[PDB]
Amino acid sequence: DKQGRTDCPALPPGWKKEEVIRKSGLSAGKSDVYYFSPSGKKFRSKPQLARYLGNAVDLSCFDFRTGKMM
DNA sequence: GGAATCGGCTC
DNA sequence: GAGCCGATTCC
Ligand SMILES: [Mn+2]
Ligand SMILES: [Mn+2]
Repeated sequence: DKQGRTDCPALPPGWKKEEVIRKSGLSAGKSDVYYFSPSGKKFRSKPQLARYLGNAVDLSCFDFRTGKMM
């Protein structure tokens, strides 16, 4: 029941991110990453989460595709 | 009317 | 060609 979502290791504690893989269509392989803020607002793509953080944190070394920090 | 998912357009 | 954003449909 509870899964697919994961906590953010580098971003402030509480941030959750999910990864859905397009299961419909033969072109299977396309996947999208979604991020949820502590307020409950839903976002899609790094550009959306980055705008939410504003200039408080740098996600340059943060790869949303996988959700890891370099 | 809005939200989610899927499709289309541009570089 | 792929990725991201927007539109359409149902309740
Ligand atoms: Mn034309
Ligand atoms: Mn019309």
